[PDB]
Amino acid sequence: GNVDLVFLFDGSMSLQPDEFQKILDFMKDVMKKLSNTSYQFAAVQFSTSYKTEFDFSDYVKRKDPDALLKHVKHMLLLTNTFGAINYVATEVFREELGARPDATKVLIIITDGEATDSGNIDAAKDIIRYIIGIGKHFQTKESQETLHKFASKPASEFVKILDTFEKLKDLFTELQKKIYVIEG
Ligand SMILES: CCOc1ccccc1Sc1ccc(-c2ccnc(N3CCN(C(C)=O)CC3)c2)cc1[N+](=O)[O-]
Repeated sequence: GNVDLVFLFDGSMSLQPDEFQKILDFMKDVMKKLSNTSYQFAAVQFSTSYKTEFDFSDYVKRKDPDALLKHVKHMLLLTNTFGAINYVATEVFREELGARPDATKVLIIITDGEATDSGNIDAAKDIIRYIIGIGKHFQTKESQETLHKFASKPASEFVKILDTFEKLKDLFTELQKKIYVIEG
């Protein structure tokens, strides 16, 4: 069937210009590889607040990944992960914004630090959630574990820990090995 995938990327002040850019290039490569398929995308940047850089309707009309993420401004603030997810589940996955009712909802969270807010993400339970933690802020095992509550289970499947942003390329190569033409 169809798949509606949302990219929820970290825009905190911790992120260096080049690192932020590498997070955007990664998203584009994923989109480019899965173009002309039954996939539709939307990207949301989060820091203290949130902003939908482009929604499903925008993707359908434009398609070009580079153009959809050309006017992104690095927020350089905090990391309110909880509120961001909630925002995605109640303000992004909507028919008014090109979301398809039949589509399988997917969310790919990309962050470089522990959340600075608290709460719960119950509003997104019905969403398949992946999370990538990057950088030295996830040096200890305890810091990495804090991301488990945002991703689906098991953690070994929905939680990826990258020690450097350069490893995003390794992730993209590992991700492609899972691409298949399946009809039945
Ligand atoms: C290759 C393993 O990579 C990771 C491991 C843990 C956390 C994040 C990542 S990156 C990661 C992992 C998976 C996906 C991805 C892309 C398209 N579809 C799916 N599924 C959702 C719908 N499912 C259905 C149809 O039931 C099948 C799988 C997933 C994208 C990323 N990413 O872009 O970033």
